[PDB]
Amino acid sequence: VGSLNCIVAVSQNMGIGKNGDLPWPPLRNEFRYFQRMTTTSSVEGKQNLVIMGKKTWFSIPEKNRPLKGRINLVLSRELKEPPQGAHFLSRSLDDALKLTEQPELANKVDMVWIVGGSSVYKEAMNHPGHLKLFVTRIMQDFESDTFFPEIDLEKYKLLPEYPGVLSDVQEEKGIKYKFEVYEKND
Ligand SMILES: NC(=O)C1=CN([C@@H]2O[C@H](COP(=O)(O)OP(=O)(O)OC[C@H]3O[C@@H](n4cnc5c(N)ncnc54)[C@H](OP(=O)(O)O)[C@@H]3O)[C@@H](O)[C@H]2O)C=CC1
Ligand SMILES: COc1ccccc1/C(=C/c1coc2nc(N)nc(N)c12)C1CC1
Repeated sequence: VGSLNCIVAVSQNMGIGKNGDLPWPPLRNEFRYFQRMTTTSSVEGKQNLVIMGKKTWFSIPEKNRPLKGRINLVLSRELKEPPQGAHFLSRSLDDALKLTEQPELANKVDMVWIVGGSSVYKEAMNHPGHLKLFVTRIMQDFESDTFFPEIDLEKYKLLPEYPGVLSDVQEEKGIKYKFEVYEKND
């Protein structure tokens, strides 16, 4: 298996969701960037794996489930099998990463992408080893009820450039945002 990564878009007040949707209006090209980053695999004959919590899975409209061209794994202790449209179910992040090493996936998975929500990001961000965060800073406050965990900059280094990531300020629907990549290795 290849690298472990988290990807998120977050407002200035650290918001990532409100009432199971976006705190902000849809940002079409920001979403395109999410699709591109999570779908594109460096390794021939492999797909990337996305790992998400149960609330995040059900926040994807029923017609957009699963995220196409990626292997979709949901984290839940309540569910007894993968939800309709999902491919895998694990009871913990540790278990999901272990699964990625089993016969069924060990040869099929390139990058792994944690795509929410707050508790899955927090566990991933605190997991020892090499990990990158791809963070879109939406540069306005938006009312939220779910928040991105603290990024400890003693460990996470903001990279000065990254291939395939635009470095200038973006704007859609009057909302400015910018892309960042952070890397730790501990
Ligand atoms: N980039 C962005 O702005 C993103 C925004 N979002 C937003 O965030 C919100 C949803 O996120 P959030 O509320 O945090 O919820 P989660 O997706 O993380 O879902 C929480 C549920 O998933 C399960 N879960 C989470 N972590 C684990 C774990 N380690 N092991 C097993 N099960 C786990 C639990 O389910 P159970 O009870 O079944 O055990 C828990 O109740 C929405 O607003 C959505 O729009 C989501 C992703 C990205
Ligand atoms: C309601 O949100 C969606 C609806 C349909 C399909 C995918 C999504 C998702 C989006 C983003 C997750 O991390 C993200 N990170 C970035 N920078 N942007 C995003 N847009 C997501 C998350 C998985 C539920």
